[PDB]
Amino acid sequence: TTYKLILNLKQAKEEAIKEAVDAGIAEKYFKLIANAKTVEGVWTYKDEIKTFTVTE
Repeated sequence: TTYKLILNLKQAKEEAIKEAVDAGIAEKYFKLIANAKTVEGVWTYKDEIKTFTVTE
């Protein structure tokens, strides 16, 4: 399914999307860019709409 990511650090917010039934696959990408763009924070994911979010 079309997943949605939102990375938070302070002000600017980054986005990411991944279409796949294997939720674990999206987090891999979400963490792929979250690690490439972001650094580290509180990782969370919603099942109601398949959306990953991080807060620093």
